Amino acid sequence: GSFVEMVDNLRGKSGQGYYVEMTVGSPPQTLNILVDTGSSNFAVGAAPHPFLHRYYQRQLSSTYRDLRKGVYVPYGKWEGELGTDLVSIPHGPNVTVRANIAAITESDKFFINGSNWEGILGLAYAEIARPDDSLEPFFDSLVKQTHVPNLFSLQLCGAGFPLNQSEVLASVGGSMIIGGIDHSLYTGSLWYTPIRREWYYEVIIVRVEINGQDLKMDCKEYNYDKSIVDSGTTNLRLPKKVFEAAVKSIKAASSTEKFPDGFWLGEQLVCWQAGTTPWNIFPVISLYLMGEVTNQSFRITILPQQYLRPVEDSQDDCYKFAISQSSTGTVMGAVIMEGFYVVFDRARKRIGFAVSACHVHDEFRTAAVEGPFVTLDMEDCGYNI
Ligand SMILES: COc1nc(N2C[C@H]3C(=O)N(C)C(=N)N[C@@]3(c3ccc(F)cc3F)C2)nc(C)c1F
Repeated sequence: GSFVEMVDNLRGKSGQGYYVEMTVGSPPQTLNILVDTGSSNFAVGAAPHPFLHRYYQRQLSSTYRDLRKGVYVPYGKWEGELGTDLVSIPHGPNVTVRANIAAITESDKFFINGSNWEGILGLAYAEIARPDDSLEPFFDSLVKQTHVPNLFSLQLCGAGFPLNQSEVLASVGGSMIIGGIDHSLYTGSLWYTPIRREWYYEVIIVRVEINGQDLKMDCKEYNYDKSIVDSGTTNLRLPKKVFEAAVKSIKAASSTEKFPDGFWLGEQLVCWQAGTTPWNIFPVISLYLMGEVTNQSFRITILPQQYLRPVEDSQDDCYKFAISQSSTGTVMGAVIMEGFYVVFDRARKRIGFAVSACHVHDEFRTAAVEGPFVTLDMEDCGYNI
């Protein structure tokens, strides 16, 4: 329904991540925590680091419990010490839970200078928790210990322009609704895709279009080796072969302007005179997802206002191409999530999408969530082995 206490509780941006305020320990220690649907550990800075202005001080918490076990995570990388403590979300459900916490003591290229977050809240399933699936993730603890419904929803709000150091701290970056769906955060209908398996938030893509033109690849290629929804990734990441076909089609649709190789590789910015970004030359991208009804799919459509990420250069409007290659499957990252209100319905093993009330668009085109479409043999789109 309406969850006013949680609306507008996020800050950040697609390139540095979106974070929520949390408290750990007794008395409570306030920390900003990155919302990550791509991992399943709650891990916080617990020792001085040049990029941290605060960290979890276990010796100052009367409710700290030492699990006497280390955790080593090479992905960047971080190392820590496992323990439990009382955790709350001030702009969240009015509950306090006893949760696992990985106290980060050593790290390399993990913390981002100026991101304003000091830890990560892994919201995915126990299967991918470190060191193993016996370390209960935060959300599992929250549901087990309280009457909070087994569901959360995310509205990540891209500003559509660069935010400087002060503006990003003062700006609302979106909402994380814990235990519900807030109807003010979306327009139109919510469409649901099944969660294929509970590890990452794995989904099945059944068709891809660029300006309505079918990419026409065997649908197994779109999900090779998996397709996931990940708020902790900036870009829309596509499998190598899919990325090559998609970039060729996006280049062909936008061919009235020639961009350098570095732009298409997501490395180099492109700039236009203030207000003149030629949105209309870039195509919309539609991803069709498996529906909840047999032989039915629906589509989510994004604009270049989602896949062109605003960056500072001057008075020019500058962007980086936020679609990149992957060797680990499709990743529907923040730049795709910015177009939609996304419902992680764990209780019903499904993910919902609706057009976000905060998506960036122009007067001629909008993001969309539409259906149904008749789609056959959708289970064949899923990859095995
Ligand atoms: C919290 O614990 C664990 N965390 C991770 N992560 C893997 C990282 C990554 O590559 N992506 C795409 C991701 N989505 N998240 C991460 C992440 C996100 C934003 C960021 F600025 C830094 C990050 F490191 C964090 N992986 C395991 C197994 C963890 F146990």
